[PDB]
Amino acid sequence: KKFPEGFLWGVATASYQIEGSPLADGAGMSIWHTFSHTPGNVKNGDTGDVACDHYNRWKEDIEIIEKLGVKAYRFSISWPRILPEGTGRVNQKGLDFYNRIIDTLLEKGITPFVTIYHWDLPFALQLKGGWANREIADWFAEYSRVLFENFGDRVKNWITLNEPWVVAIVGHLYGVHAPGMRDIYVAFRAVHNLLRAHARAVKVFRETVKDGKIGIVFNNGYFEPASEKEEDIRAVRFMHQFNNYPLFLNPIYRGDYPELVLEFAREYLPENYKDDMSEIQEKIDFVGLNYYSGHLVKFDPDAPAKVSFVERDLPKTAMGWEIVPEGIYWILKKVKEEYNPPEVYITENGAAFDDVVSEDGRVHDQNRIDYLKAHIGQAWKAIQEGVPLKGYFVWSLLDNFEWAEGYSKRFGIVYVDYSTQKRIVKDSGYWYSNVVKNNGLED
Ligand SMILES: OC[C@H]1ONC[C@@H](O)[C@@H]1O
Repeated sequence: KKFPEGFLWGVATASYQIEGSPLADGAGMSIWHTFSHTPGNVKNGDTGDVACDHYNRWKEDIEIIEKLGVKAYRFSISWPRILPEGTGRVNQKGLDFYNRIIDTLLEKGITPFVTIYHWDLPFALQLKGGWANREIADWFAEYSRVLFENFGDRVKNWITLNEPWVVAIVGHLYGVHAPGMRDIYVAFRAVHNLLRAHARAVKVFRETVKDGKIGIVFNNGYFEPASEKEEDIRAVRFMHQFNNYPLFLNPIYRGDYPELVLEFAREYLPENYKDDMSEIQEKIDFVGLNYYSGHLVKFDPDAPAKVSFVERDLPKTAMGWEIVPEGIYWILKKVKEEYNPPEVYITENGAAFDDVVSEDGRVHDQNRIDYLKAHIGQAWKAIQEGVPLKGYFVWSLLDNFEWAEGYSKRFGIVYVDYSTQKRIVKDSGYWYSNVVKNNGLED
C-alpha cells in the first residue's frame, strides 16, 4: 500500500506535554500550570513541571526524528513563553527557543507544522475570562500575528487551534481540563469565541505570510448506533455533529452551527451569535483530523444530552478506548462528503499501551504496531477513493504528560524513562521509520 508522491509522514507533540520548565526564561504561567498545581485535578498530582525535559533536550529529540527519517514534525508553541501576560510584551527568549527548533528542523529537511494553541493559555488571560471573553479574538489575533511575523519566513504550515471541542467542553463544561469550569453557558461561549479567534488569526495570516497555508485541528470519534432504532441513529447524528468536525466546520463552510447542535444548545449560545458568522467563514487551507477510537451510542432519555455510551468488548487501549480502525476511513470520507475541504491531514493517530522495557533493552509494542498499521491502511483506502489526504501524524513522538491522566498513559513511539530522561525507540518507532522510508505499508 503505497502513498502519493510527496505524502507527509509526521510525528506530533504539544508544548506543555513535553517541554517542562514552564517558568523558565521569563515565561508567564499557563492555565495548565495552575490547574495541575491544584490538588485533585491530575492523576497522582502529576504536573508539566519537568515532563520530557524537551525544553533542554530538544536537539536530541529532533535528532531522533531525523534518524527515523520522519518528514514532518507537528509541535505547538506555548503562548505564555512568547507573551508572558498574554498580550503586550514579547519575550525574546521564548522566540529563541522555538527559532532554534525551527532552524534545526529545516537544516535536517523536516517540515515544521506549528500548532498555535494547544491548550496552554496564559494564566493572565484566564484572569480576564479566557475563552469566555469575546476579547480573546483580539488577544489571539495579536499572539498569532507575533508568531507569523517572527516565524512565518520559515514555517509555512500553521494550525490555529488543537481540538477546540475539548478546550470548550472538557475545559469549561466537564471541568476535567484547565481552566476546570462546569458551566454550559460558558462552554458554548467558549466554542463561539474559539471560532471567532480562529478566524481573526486566519485573516491576519493572509496579511502576514503571503506564501503559507493555515488550518485547524479537530478531535473525532467514530460513532455507531446501539440498534437499528430511529432514535439511536439520531443519537449518532447528534454525536457526530457535536463531538466531531461539524461543530466547527459548519460555521466555517456554511455560516451556522449544525442543526442538532442548535436543537440542544441554542439557549447557551450568545444571543446575537449569527452576527459573527460571516467573519467565521474566513477561508482555510486545510482541515486536520485527529482520530483515536469508536463508540457505541444509544439514545438515553436520562442522559444530559439524551445520549449514553454503551460498552463493547472490542480490543481497547490503556485509555479504555475501543480500537476501531475503520473509523479513520469513515471520518475521512465523511469530511469530503460534507465540506469537501481542499486538503486534509490526519494530524494525530496513536495509542496508549502499558509499555515495558524488556530485559533485551527494547520495547516490544506489537499492540501499537498493529494499531498504527491498521489505521494507516484505512487512511490509504480513503486516498484511493479520492480524499485529498496530504499527510499523517503519529501521536506522539514521545511518551508525555497525558493531561488529567498525567504520565500514566504512554502514547509515544519513543519511550521516555522519566527517572533518567532516557529515550528508547520502541518497536513501533522502528516500524514507522520503515513505512516512512517506503512511503507506505509492505502488506
Ligand atoms: O489523548 C491523546 C491526545 O489527544 N489530542 C490532544 C493531545 O494533547 C492528547 O495527548
